[PDB]
Amino acid sequence: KNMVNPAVEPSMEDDLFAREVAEVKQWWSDPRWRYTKRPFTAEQIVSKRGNLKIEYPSNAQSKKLWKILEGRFQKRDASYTYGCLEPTMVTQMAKYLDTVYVSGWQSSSTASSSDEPGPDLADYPYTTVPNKVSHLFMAQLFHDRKQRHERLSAPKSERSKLQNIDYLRPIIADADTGHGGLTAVMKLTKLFIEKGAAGIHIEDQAPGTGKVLVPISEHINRLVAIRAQADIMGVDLLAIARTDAEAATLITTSIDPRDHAFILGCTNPSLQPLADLMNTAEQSGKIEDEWMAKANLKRFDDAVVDVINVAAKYLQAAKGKSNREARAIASSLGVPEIFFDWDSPRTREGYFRIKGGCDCAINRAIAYAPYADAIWMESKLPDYEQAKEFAEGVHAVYPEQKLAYNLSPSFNWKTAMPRDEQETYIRRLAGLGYCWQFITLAGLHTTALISDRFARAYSEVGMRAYGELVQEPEMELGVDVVKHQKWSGATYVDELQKMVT
Amino acid sequence: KNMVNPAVEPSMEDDLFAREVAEVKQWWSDPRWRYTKRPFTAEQIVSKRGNLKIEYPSNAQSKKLWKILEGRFQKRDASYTYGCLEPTMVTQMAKYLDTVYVSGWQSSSTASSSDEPGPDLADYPYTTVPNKVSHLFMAQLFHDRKQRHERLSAPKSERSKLQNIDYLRPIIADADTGHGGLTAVMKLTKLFIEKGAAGIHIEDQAPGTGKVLVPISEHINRLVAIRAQADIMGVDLLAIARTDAEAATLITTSIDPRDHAFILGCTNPSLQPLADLMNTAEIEDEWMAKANLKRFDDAVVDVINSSSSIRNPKDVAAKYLQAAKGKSNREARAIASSLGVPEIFFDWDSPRTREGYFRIKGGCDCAINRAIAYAPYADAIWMESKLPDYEQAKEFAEGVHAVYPEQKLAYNLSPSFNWKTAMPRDEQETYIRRLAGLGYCWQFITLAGLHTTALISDRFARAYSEVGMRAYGELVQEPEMELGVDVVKHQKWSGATYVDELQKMVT
Amino acid sequence: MVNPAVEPSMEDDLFAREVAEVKQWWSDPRWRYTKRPFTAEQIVSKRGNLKIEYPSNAQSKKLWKILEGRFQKRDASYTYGCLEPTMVTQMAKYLDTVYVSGWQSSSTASSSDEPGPDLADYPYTTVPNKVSHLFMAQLFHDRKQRHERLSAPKSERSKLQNIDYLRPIIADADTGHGGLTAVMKLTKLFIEKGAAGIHIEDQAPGTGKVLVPISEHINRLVAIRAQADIMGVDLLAIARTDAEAATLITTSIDPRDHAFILGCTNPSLQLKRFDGKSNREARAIASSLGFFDWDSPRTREGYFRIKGGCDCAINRAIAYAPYADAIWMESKLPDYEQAKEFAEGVHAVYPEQKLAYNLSPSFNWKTAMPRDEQETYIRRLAGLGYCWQFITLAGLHTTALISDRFARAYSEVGMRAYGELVQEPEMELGVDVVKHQKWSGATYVDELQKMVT
Amino acid sequence: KNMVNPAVEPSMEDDLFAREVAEVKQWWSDPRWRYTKRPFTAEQIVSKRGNLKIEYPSNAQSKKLWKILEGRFQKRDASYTYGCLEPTMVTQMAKYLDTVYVSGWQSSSTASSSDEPGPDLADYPYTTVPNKVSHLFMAQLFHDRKQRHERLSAPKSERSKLQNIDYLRPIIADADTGHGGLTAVMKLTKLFIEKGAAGIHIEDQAPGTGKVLVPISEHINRLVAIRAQADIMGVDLLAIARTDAEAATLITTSIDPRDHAFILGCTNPSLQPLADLMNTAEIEDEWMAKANLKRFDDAVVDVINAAKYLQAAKGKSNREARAIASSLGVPEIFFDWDSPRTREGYFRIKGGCDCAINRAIAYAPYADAIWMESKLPDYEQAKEFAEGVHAVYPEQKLAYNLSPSFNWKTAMPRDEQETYIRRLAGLGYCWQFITLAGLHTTALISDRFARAYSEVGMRAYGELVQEPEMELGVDVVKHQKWSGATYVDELQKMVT
Ligand SMILES: [Mg+2]
Ligand SMILES: [Mg+2]
Ligand SMILES: [Mg+2]
Ligand SMILES: [Mg+2]
Repeated sequence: KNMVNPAVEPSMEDDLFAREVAEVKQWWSDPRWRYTKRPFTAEQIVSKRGNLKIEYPSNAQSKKLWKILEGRFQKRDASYTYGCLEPTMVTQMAKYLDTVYVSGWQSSSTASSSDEPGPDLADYPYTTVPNKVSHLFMAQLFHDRKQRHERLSAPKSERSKLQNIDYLRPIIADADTGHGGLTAVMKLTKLFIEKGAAGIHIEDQAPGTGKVLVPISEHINRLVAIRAQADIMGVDLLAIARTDAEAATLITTSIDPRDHAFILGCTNPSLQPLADLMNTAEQSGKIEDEWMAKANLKRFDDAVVDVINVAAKYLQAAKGKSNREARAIASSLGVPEIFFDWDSPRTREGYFRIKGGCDCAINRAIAYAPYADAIWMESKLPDYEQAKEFAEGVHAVYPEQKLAYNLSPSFNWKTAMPRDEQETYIRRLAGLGYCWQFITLAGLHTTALISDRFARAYSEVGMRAYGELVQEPEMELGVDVVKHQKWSGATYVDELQKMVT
Repeated sequence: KNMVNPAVEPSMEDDLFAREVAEVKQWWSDPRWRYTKRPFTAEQIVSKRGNLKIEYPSNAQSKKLWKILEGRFQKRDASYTYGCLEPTMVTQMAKYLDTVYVSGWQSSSTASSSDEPGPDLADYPYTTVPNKVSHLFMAQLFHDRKQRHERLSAPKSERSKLQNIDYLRPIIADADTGHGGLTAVMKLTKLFIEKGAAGIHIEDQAPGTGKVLVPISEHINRLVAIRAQADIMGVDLLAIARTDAEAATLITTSIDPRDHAFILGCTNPSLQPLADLMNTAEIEDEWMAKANLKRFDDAVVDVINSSSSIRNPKDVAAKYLQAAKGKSNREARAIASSLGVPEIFFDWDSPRTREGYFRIKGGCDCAINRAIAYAPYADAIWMESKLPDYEQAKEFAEGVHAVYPEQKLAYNLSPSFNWKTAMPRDEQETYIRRLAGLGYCWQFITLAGLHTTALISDRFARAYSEVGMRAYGELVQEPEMELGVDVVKHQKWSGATYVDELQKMVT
Repeated sequence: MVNPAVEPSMEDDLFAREVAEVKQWWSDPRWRYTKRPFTAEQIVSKRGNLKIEYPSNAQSKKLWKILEGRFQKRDASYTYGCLEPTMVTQMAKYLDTVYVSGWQSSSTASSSDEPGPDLADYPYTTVPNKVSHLFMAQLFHDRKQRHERLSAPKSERSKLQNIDYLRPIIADADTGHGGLTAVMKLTKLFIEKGAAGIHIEDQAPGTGKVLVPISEHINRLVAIRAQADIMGVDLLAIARTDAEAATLITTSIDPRDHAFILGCTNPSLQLKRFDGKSNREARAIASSLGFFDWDSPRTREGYFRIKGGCDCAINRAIAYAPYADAIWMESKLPDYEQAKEFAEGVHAVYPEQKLAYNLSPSFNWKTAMPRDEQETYIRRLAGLGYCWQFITLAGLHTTALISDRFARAYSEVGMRAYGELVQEPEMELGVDVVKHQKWSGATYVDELQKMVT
Repeated sequence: KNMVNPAVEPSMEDDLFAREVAEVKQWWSDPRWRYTKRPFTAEQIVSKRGNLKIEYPSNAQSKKLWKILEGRFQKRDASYTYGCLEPTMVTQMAKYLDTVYVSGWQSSSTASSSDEPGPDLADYPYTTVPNKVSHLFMAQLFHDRKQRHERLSAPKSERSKLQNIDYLRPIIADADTGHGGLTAVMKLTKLFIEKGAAGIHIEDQAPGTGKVLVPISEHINRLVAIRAQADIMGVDLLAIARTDAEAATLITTSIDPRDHAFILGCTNPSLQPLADLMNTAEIEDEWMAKANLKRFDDAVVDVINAAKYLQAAKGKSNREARAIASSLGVPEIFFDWDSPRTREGYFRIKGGCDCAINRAIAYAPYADAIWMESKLPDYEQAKEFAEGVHAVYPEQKLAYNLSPSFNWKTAMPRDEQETYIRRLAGLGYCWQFITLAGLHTTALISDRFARAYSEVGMRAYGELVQEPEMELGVDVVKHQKWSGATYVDELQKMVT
């Protein structure tokens, strides 16, 4: 029994736990957390920790990101970036952009852990996006080492002629829906932190599925689970809440009364259930359209008003209320019993119909804000006014809440906006409190564009194409990579080699 | 015990082996192998096989590539491609180029299996390059399914308005020096075949090391291990042999008589070994000068022209050269001695480095001797060059073709070259066709993928940092739309419709 | 250098040839119990222009041939969850199938190396990667042994081992790890890594076990088959139902679940089943002949209350059968008569449906049974039609036993423990691993190198 | 231009450098480094570093390991363990053993990163063994967490009925050769540190290749390359030097003077170079006999036929040793090293005890622990090996591989088996390990149980597995709790 020992002596267990809860409570008092709500205590967090404290460089980048985005919000400016594929691209973005985005969409088509690509359905294995974050972070880390060495090796007077690129640009990545239940969310979060992420975003859709939402309660839990995992690991990982309620058409359950005001119901008492009808149509293929119309689906508020045609007094009192207390309000104002069934128009998967929109999205963001360092509302157009509506809507309740914007390529920016305004779109939005903006898929498109250009030219005229469209433009622009050996770290590793010999 | 069974019943083992050995024999009679030397039997091969025979899509692509390269060589045309970084890129390449190249260099800086990058030393883990091959090949396969579906879902009258891309462009990949001994070479070759490589290339350098060479014997075994493993897995993998002898300055050992003509020696009988001196000094370029290093033949001829007499110096010299061409040092020594040439002082041990490497004077003639040595064990050959010299490229081809006239060649359109300062634009354009006439039937820009991606990224982010969203519309989205880039309607391109018709089929 | 991949003039004829081939395939005996809700034409539409053949298919064919002859004789193949290659080379001598456990994987083989209880929150690359691990090892030791046997003279061969290492593998696909697209991606991985058959549960991912409706778990079972078709393989699909012990269900939308959904019966407040008909059809039946509420006792998550048990599980197994090559119902205890009721309930509609059984280690086999009945338990269940049986966690438990046993003894008496507790018994049993170089393939690779030089 | 900035302002670069180089020199003075030669300067090391400082759990386990082995050696005791395979095993070992070993041999047969198995030639991808380290180490961190939670979730008055296992047992693993050049070594060392390793060992073999040695200078370089990598990430990683000299017959080159005493030469002036011969013919064993190969010092004695020679010639560079003879009036000795070279180019060598000791001594200043690969449980040889290195460096930790292949039932009486580890620990062998123990234990139960289960079914699971597991108090028999079910449902409840 020479090698048997306890792992923490029982005479110190209680006394170390105290010492640690005092450190966590004192950590939680830092202004980093002044907008953050934790429905758990330091005691429950520390009692899940083990005896070996791990420190992550993720944390340092979270902090770096937090400093950046606050000066961004306080000055009503914006950091903006785009969706990076791979280390060559990240080394060039670092010269001009202070954040890095890692897209799940680009990852679905370029970076799945199983190599099986496809559309953006978050059906890649969930190591995918974190593994891409590491791919970039380890390349950032490396080029930092390479450059530092080149600088410090030369005389101070001479360093003015050398490049001084900030490669350590903090990374924000897509956690999708969280890839499962709340045990998966914490595990996913754990990978993002182990792999270098400075912040992640998570969205209120259902996984495995118009878009289908989860109840607000389910998404809050997610946001808490992320925070619960960063606490425990001791890190300042930004968490970002995305709502897909603007164009969502379905919801999994009707159990959260915050969601009631938007759930659509059939107002036709003669109609049987849709699912009953669709199944018991046993003989047929490729009728749902008419059950829909003949059911005259409405929000309950609209259904109440339409019966009335008191209305105004109804809307004022009913705002935010469950279905039961909205019926009750109405019939207390002399309104007949309205027929409102929201089971009947359920899909054959069991899902509920919803009418989303900008109002449903403000509701969800405000619900999510105590648990989210930043928010965004996916939208169908790059319309500045809708953006101001949403932002004033959220800032009515929480005027310090940071916001984030997706400058999407799913938009046709020629037929959506004049050139003079494309130029001003980030600056204006920043004025509303969108301190972080990003183009999800630029990496994909830039790459597809020059590969199409060059492979064509190269096919037609050969090595003329490499000189004219690649190697000579590189020179004139001063792109470091044209001197590829020096860029790859050949001089850095040569000095390592000699230091050892 | 009614779950206990043999594997094959002992009464059928000898028979199954005879059938297989027959199949391998018939297979090796295919014209594919008409230039192929196999220093092993079919029985030896089959004895290494198991009871479950596996079939690889790699094989399909190797067969597809072989037929392509055969057509090019005979017409003296060329297939040319470049080093592909990623699936997005590979989907664009597939439109215009019939092959794909996967680079060790690009992989070292963008694709190590450990995510740790660095200069091209082949010190990434050896899963690195095959994993990139699976990366591209699995995307090629997907985009094939997507497009076959969209096409077949439309009626014949409407299919000509639809893209019809060959996404299955065969992949050629870097295997470096094989990453260790012959067993790793076999293990490496096995990963490549499992992940979809049509062909692989391997260099005559020494791993872990002014390039250092391995002896000809050692590199020939690499090339044989490859073939011995493709045989076994029953596939038709192309094995490309690359020699770095044109620029190399060093070699691991002096044991191969085919390298004895290029190995350098000291001709100064007074000097102490360079290693003994360097150790005792705890210069070096100083010892070298006083060492007066030379290939043995030149050392022998310089003795002939310094030795009155020897009354017939030009006739002794000439005769020695013709007789010693391709001979060991020992055999060369005897011949000169048989000719009345005084004993020559020649020490090739004394200039060894502190690592124990021998010096060597490479260059084109050494590269030629190496390629001729590798040729029967290689489906294609190349010689690394220091600049795009057409003439040296022609001297190298003619040297190989003097002995093996039908030996396919490969050329590296290196971006380590300065193409503005090597060649006018009009001659830039003809270069690949010129090289194709000499039988360089496969050509490739190794790092084009890295540089194209670097260039769009440096100029799009700069603009983006400058004029925001106008940059994206100016530089990216509008040009995509004008050029008709399929990726620009990116949901369709990713297969949004293919997967939708997949889940509707199931529900 | 620009070519089209399939000329337009050959597209239709090639599509035609291929649809005819799939139909001639589906007319094979292997598919005589199998319901496909889609056509060959649809399936080919989802294929590309390069056919890939998989070793998986040979193993699926081997497994079918195995279980057919076992079911026809009311016999049984039985195995256990294998952890790891050393173990699989030892199993291969006495057991003809191999099981790969999600439970064992969650605790020892997750792709992220982060362990935890069996909640299927590991990356879905986890279990198919464990199939490859064992399979790649199987194919090796097969090549090693074939060389040794064929290197020797037939006279001396009977004195050599002759193990079937290619023992067909069955693996846990849990719930599918997502919606149907993920199921097909997951199914695609197993077929590529070498699975002979996979199994999949009617639980809900992310979650008193909670159920999915019958229709959702049929789709899982069709997505699987549809991915095997397309890839051209004969993957065996095992449907598992956790109904005997389930208490919740995600939605009420399916009419086949109505017969078991528990409703409230105190009008005062804000539990019993109603009684194969729907509820609207059930009420209409009762008032064609002369109060029931299930939205109230919903959980805070929106789940419906339900009453499981053999009745609920016979309902579900009969729904899945046309879509499944084998059925099993996970039980709380190893109860013969319960196993007789289940088999009888299913065979009363599908006499021919193969069955599977979990000889659970979650059980207490000393308490629940005597040693004589222990020896016959498998044999008896085989009479019922359970043709494939397995101990999920035997691998985990054997490894933990000998490890605790040996690490302890080795800590007390050094190398005496290694000689006494390991080496000496290894030789008395004639364990091939004791000659470790040879076992590892040292002679195989040696001859490989010698053949190259 | 609102997003561009330099990463370190030029005005702070010189100051930050100076302060970090200050931290390294302070760090290098710790007692931990008192035996350690560093052929490079703090300035050279920090010049390779980046701007972002990274802390590794490896470091903590390095420091735990060192503190364990320091005590073992002063006390002339030993830590022992064996080659662990997988997390189920490591949670069981943790109860009774204080270190964990990760084997290349086991990993080649059970854990390659490509899933392609094979005999120990270190020809798997070099991600293989660091990946196994992580496999085990992430398992240790979880069970540590799970058990801390169980214990803290219980009143103090009740904890003594609960387990208290040290799952954070420091891991030592196999770096083989380094898997190539020195850049490969640093990259491989870099992985081990990122993945959890407390220590690693590396060998003087040539990769890709009787055994073939590298020259002494080359392996020293490997060691320095490990330590430099560790000194960049700022970790106390243990570096173990293994020599394979005692059974080695080949070496790659003769360029290193310290190897000269063991390289065999030809003593026959009548013979042509072996390779010259073998080639013309395309007989070796005949040549090897007729060449009469001896190490230089023996061919010199035979010529004399002396004591003053062997006294002066020890560890000298042949060109020196030859002149040593020339000074003592000794005729021209005919020795040729290059003749007996193999067809691959390798030199012949005669290893054995005196070679391993010579190499061990040359490695020690770069090695936190030394060991000589042994094929045989000979106590007397362990003594001679130890006493030799201890003549020069008496405080060198040593390590020892306990043979799994040898027949222990006959090698030694039972009682001497019981004492073997203790007897070696008295020589300085403070860390000891059976490499393949994990493989054999798994192979023993699997054969044993699979047969019984094929024969008597479920009876065999109760009789040979479930009942003994209960009677022994194996925490795994309650598998749900052991997996950490209670730890995770408490996690979830904390959230919701
Ligand atoms: Mg996404
Ligand atoms: Mg390379
Ligand atoms: Mg499971
Ligand atoms: Mg090893």
